[PDB]
Amino acid sequence: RGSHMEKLAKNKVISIDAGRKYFTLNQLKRIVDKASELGYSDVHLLLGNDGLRFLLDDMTITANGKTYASDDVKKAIIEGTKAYYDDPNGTALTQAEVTELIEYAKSKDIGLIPAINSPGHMDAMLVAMEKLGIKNPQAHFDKVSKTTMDLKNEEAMNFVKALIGKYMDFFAGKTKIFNFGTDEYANDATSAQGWYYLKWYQLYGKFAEYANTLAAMAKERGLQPMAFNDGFYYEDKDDVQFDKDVLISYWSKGWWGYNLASPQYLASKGYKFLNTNGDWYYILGQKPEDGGGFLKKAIENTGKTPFNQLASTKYPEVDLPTVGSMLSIWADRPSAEYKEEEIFELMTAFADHNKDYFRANYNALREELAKISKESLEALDAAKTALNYNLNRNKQAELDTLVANLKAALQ
Ligand SMILES: CC(=O)N[C@H]1/C(=N/OC(=O)Nc2ccccc2)O[C@H](CO)[C@@H](O)[C@@H]1O
Repeated sequence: RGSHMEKLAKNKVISIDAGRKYFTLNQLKRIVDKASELGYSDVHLLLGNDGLRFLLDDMTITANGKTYASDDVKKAIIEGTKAYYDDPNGTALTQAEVTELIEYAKSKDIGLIPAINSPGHMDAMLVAMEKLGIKNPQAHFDKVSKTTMDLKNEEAMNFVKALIGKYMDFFAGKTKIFNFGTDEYANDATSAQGWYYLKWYQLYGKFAEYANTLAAMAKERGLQPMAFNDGFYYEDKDDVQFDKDVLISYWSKGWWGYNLASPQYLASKGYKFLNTNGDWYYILGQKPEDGGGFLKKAIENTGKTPFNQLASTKYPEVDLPTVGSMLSIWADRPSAEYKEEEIFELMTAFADHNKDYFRANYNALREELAKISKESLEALDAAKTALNYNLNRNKQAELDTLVANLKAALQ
């Protein structure tokens, strides 16, 4: 049970699935603002998750000894993403929009953590590849996957690695972490038994090297690699080795015949966790009747599930090292309406149940600071000096008073 300092140093992350579904820059700014207000440290933004919803200004890709022109890559990606879900609200964020988003979050002490999913959840990239002349990028098992790249297809792999590298190059120097996903390999084509299928066809070693290369690409570009736990040391076996520097976003140990590594086992291999507990999931539009991650359950679970409790473990009987925790908003059915206040209420309850971990609200202090002769310059200083930047969410009134004193002095 940490000191105030340890508690505040942990990441508090709100995750938004803008891979499946379009979110405007304004919508994401409002999320950033609300995250800042409630005391979160980061917004985790999925840009590639099924749909690919982010184009750089220059999308020229070099791979397979060949060159794929920027205009063609954009067109193919737009077609890929539209084939997955032609969202009426928009298709993809631009490079200027994400740059502005990052610079807005930074002004509020909020990090951005981008996620570009592969080799699963990459519907949009698969079709984009077909459009660029890359035949059969899809995994084939019980049927031809719509979500997952064939690991035997070197043409497709090289392209995707080049694509992901250009994304990484953009986020280099702008964000600390890059999440490359790897959750649910070929779920759609194996009845959600993808890992078993990879092991069956002796392609799991091939998955690992793919995962290890993305990890290496991230580190080389000065980005801390992150990935979902699913495909790491599946079934607690270690004949296939994984990069030990990946931050594991741990969400679940899986279900009958989806026998993921335990958090105990990954901690024994040296891993650090971002606690992305499935208990906190909310899928837009999910009703109580539907079961699963509906709003009332997620809200209840921010109460029942301790901040540090990794899925499948009881806290504190099992106490594993985490850098923080992440509450996740998903868009499984992307035509469900995004209701801002649902997300806000859920964000609020997670903060309200963990006040020791969340910062106080510094938006009014910032607003006041940017408003700035005699012994009245002496006063403005003594108020400036009395500012405390270390206050948690339990101490908002204390902060309000310090801000009130500084307002007084500036008048
Ligand atoms: C890492 C993660 O949360 N992956 C998927 C996800 N996986 O949740 C599962 O429980 N998936 C699952 C179901 C059956 C067998 C194996 C995995 O949940 C979110 C909400 O449904 C989806 O948006 C995600 O894409």
